[PDB]
Amino acid sequence: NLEELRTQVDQLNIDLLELISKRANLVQEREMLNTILAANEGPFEDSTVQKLFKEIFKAGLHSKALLVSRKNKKEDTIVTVKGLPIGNGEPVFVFGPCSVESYEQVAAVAESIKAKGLKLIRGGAFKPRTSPYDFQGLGLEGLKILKRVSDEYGLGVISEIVTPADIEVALDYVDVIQIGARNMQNFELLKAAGRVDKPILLKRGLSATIEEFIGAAEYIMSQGNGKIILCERGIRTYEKATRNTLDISAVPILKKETHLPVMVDVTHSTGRKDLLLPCAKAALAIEADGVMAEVHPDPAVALSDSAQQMDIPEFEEFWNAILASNLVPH
Amino acid sequence: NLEELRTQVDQLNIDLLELISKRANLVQEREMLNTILAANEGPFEDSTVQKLFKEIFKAGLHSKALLVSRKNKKEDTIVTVKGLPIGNGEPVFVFGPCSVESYEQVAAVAESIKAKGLKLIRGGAFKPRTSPYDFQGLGLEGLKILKRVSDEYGLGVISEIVTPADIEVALDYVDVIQIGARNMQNFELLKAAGRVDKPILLKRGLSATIEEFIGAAEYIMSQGNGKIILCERGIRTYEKATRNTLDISAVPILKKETHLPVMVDVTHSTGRKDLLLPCAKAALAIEADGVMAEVHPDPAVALSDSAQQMDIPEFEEFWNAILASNLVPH
Amino acid sequence: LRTQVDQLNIDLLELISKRANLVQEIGKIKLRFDPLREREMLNTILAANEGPFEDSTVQKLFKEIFKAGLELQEEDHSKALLVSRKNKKEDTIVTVKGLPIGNGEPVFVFGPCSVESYEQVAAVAESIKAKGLKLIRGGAFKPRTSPYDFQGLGLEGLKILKRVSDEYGLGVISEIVTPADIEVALDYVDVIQIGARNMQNFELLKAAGRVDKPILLKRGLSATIEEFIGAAEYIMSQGNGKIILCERGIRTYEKATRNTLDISAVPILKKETHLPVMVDVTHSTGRKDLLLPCAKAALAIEADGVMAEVHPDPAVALSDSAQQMDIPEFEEFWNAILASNLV
Amino acid sequence: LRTQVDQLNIDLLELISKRANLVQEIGKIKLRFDPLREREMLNTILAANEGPFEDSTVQKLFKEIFKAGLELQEEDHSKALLVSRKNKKEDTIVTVKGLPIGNGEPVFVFGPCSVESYEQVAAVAESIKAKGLKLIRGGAFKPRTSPYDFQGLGLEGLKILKRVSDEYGLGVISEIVTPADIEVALDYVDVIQIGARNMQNFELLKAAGRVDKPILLKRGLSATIEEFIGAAEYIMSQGNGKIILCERGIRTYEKATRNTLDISAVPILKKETHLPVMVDVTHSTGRKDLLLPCAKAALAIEADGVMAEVHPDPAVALSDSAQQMDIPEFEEFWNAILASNLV
Ligand SMILES: [Cl-]
Ligand SMILES: [Cl-]
Ligand SMILES: [Cl-]
Ligand SMILES: [Cl-]
Ligand SMILES: [Mn+2]
Ligand SMILES: [Mn+2]
Ligand SMILES: [Mn+2]
Ligand SMILES: [Mn+2]
Repeated sequence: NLEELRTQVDQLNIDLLELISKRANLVQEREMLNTILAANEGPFEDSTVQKLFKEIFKAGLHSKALLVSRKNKKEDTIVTVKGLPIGNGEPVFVFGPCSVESYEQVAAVAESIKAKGLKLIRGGAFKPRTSPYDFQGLGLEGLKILKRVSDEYGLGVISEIVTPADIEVALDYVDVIQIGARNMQNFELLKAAGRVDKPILLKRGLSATIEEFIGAAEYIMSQGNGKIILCERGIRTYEKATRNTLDISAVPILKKETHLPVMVDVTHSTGRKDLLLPCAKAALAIEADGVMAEVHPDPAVALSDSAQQMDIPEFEEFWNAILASNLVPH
Repeated sequence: NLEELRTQVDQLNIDLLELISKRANLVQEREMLNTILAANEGPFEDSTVQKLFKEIFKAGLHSKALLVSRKNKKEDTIVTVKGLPIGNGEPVFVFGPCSVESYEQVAAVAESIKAKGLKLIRGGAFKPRTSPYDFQGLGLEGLKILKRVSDEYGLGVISEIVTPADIEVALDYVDVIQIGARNMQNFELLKAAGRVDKPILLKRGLSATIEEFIGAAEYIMSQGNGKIILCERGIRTYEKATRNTLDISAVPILKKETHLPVMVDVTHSTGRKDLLLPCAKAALAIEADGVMAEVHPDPAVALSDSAQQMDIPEFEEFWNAILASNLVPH
Repeated sequence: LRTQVDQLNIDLLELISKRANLVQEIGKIKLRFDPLREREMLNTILAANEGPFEDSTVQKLFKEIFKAGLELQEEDHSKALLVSRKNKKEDTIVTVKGLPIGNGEPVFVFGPCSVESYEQVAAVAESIKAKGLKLIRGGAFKPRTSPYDFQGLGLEGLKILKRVSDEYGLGVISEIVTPADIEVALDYVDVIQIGARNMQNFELLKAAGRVDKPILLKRGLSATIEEFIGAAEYIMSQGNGKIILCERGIRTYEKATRNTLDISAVPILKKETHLPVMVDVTHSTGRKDLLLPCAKAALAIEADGVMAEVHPDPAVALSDSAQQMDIPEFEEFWNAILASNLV
Repeated sequence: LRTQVDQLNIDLLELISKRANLVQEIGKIKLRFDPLREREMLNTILAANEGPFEDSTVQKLFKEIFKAGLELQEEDHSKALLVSRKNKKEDTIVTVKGLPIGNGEPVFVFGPCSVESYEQVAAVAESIKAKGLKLIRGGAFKPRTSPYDFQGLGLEGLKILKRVSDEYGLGVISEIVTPADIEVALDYVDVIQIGARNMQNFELLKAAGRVDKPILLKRGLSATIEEFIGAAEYIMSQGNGKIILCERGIRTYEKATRNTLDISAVPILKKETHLPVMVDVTHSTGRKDLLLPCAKAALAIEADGVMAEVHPDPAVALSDSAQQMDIPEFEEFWNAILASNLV
């Protein structure tokens, strides 16, 4: 009577549905587990019985959603910079040197960005370096150079700010404040950025989890500033063929969990000039809101990322390949 | 006389170019370093002087190229399976269940693959599991099921082989032998796969470097079998939002270093059904030679990857989105 | 209401238990997995669903109920692994040529990375025997990143090892790389080593599980503790419980070392399993200057043993040239171990 | 030909050295970086190139020659970091309230994860003083993943710490999270802690480098040894050499622990630098059952100290509830440390 045994199992399956549903209604903390385990006469072990009931209690399950989550705001956040609506559906491109070395250097790149009809430029005035003996950046002087270039060539400036006291100072010179990977968990810097009315480009930490990245964005938004652009720039792994491992999957995860725009930095992730174009194409196809890459008039003598930055002729070929890819409406 | 000091530096720069070039010609092992360091009267430290000369000797610099490298064979390797030239420029798609559970299960998926005009199907007869108490696969019986399906629906079969003794046996049932991530460094298995005339789909190890992946492919090709398809399937990292981190940059690196086709497995990398489509689009745009994803008629009851496999209606929507993306000529 | 909810909880336990018993009876009256029967039960359950839960929630609860029943099967030890202290609380002692491993007194395994010749292995064996040690390691089959690097002498390497061991009274630990070589190895080795790269070569694990020979299982390059334990369970589920676990570093971003020695794995494994745990200080660090400190940490954290490489002339070694200690270095290392009072 | 090639090598050294001296004179006769002058020198060099090397190879050689010259600058210590044994061979001893740290006798730092009240910190201080210990840790500023988790009492937390320490005669170690708080902290702490998440907050490091106060620098979540040393150099290059390095585990794929304790970092750091090195066994493992074994490994590998968390009632702690030892657990832990003969 194997069919009769199965019949009874089926009947018990229905009985459990009834008991669970009847109970679920009425129930609408570890006191129950103690009593349940006291009545356990087998065949399961207490740990298993406990695990089953916890799952049943969990089933029984507001406005405690993070400000950066789609659960809080379903509509996409659009951050407009120098007329460009970052996050609207049309990708933006941010090119420029790794470090601001001189007015002439930055102007040369700006001229090449302007000629392509582009509107944004990046440049580091403050450079976080592994060693204190490497070029630390020009500081405030570099921001003044960027402002001059912005005024002359009509480009919106994105530049990294490294300490809370410099946030206020930066407001007069930049269009977007960048918080670098090494400072993604510099919480006081995040809070300072959250207290000003200026867009923030928040880079993912060297080894930050998605949850930590989201938390960091929340530090900023909880202070009042919701103009946050998230930037994937690779994560630290064992792989030596690349400087970092571009985590392309972060884009759709962030686009689904948050309402913030998401960019991809293809230079700092791969650390390889031969991977910029392929990685940019992947970023565009996966629907990133923008791509960032470094360009320098004479990379061989650059004070940072000498091998990773495209020179002007290389930037031209890269751009021409982007236009020919049909991945962009430009 | 600062200009005169610079003039002399410039003159010495030219003198060094002459000495280095004259020497380079004549020189066409650590004996030299000993003599050089003995004559060091400052200002540099021996370690620095040593480092400079090593770089100079290195400059002074065949057919020792790996069989899998473009240095050996510049032309792309094309692997034809059931009429499809994998590696020719047009991407291929490989769908199918994680495990072969029954003929009916596999046939249902095969019917859905055939209806879309596709020609390949994957299915695991041998399943490497973390625990010995999880479903290990049907074994040879599963291969016979796949062969039946291949004959009936006209699809080329890709299936994993887990031990050297099964390679010969597999030849009668599969069109492509798959070597799984956990066996990428099962060297005797690799050698066995290299001794047969059958395409091999080699998956990147859980934490394998690009160099190791290439080395593994070389184990196979050195035995005589050059019909190797490389497959990126994510690497192990600290990130918990995904099962693995899809290393999309591996595709262009492998396409540049080797002449072997390169596929991307979007299911085992992300481990998330909501990331399959976005990741597939990135793979196509970065010019992967193909994409692999899992489909099962009833994923909730699957004996492996229950949450990661698309059901038949979900497969239809995925495919329709791929067709609408304009990333494929299909 | 609480009073009534407590009654419903007891009724659920009785019904879950009764159902579980009935399903176990079906197992006897008869693959262990049956997806068709599971879908059949779900269809009936979901068709009878009248809320408050959605069909998706109901399905998840029941799948958990069904999943739980699998552990009742006598052949399934998922809830109390054979290698776990839940199965056997007492420490497993693995005896090799009279030497107990896992009894509380640490053992030391020294020897060359690769077997290169009789003379080479014999010189190391002599230095081991002089210290009163009883084990020797040596690779006859060498897993290499590139197929053009030295792969080992193979069977001839095992023969050299046996000859040297038989003369110097030492127990041999050597790596076997494929299932077919397990039977042959039985006549040449005292402990079969399964390398890091083969930790998830499941057919090899099963084959090692079918013989009565001590096995030294090395942790995979990036294996989790759970996976390492699972691999050991593949061996033991076949019948062979003579398993020694070996921590040998894990792959990380750090470039100062070859791998990152995960010292914490020792106490985790000694609490969770009853199997002895050793530490390989050569393959973890890949640095001669870290051998002694890491060996002391291993001993202090209560490892059951330490493994390290020694070669008469590391300069000419066909593997790990810079990592292996020469004979004088081995003497200094050992004297420090003796003076540490950790043994 | 070898005879003539050996002559050319000596001529190169003399010319490289003469050139280097001349370029250093230019530095005195005068930013340290000058990309325009570098391009100007390269243009002249490349224009004169007549083979055999291509312009790209020539450029690389010269860039290396120019790069080398940077280390001659008196302010550049890239070739012999101030924190390295190449700079100073002797061990740096950091004294805190009479207690030398780094002299050969290990120190122990216990205390709660977060400062919650006077009573809470005082109870822990009492248990520390009873053991004859002289240091206490406590977080007033708590770096948290989420802004909605307890951020610490701030200044009031530092005040509580000072009050308790002044009464129980203990030296205070507490985390400072932003450059502006460094000056204020001087009146409340004995050792300024820079947390893992701030290891590359360079402006904070520079500010800690400008004061005369011991600094406890924690290794970044995924920092390489090179980066950790570089961070310490940011501090010391400003003038403050009273730096204690703290290994606290690194981020890996392993889920059995919070982080992977990188025990090998201790001997690497003690060889490479002259700075004392401590190990935080609570934040590395994140597990109460691994505290004692990891502490023993740290002591055996010659760490200069060990840090661990103690809280009077971990159940109500606003951070690391499951990781902190209660008072009875602290007693058992300490008795084992004493019995180990490692101290
Ligand atoms: Cl840097
Ligand atoms: Cl699995
Ligand atoms: Cl190797
Ligand atoms: Cl936290
Ligand atoms: Mn850069
Ligand atoms: Mn699967
Ligand atoms: Mn070795
Ligand atoms: Mn804590």
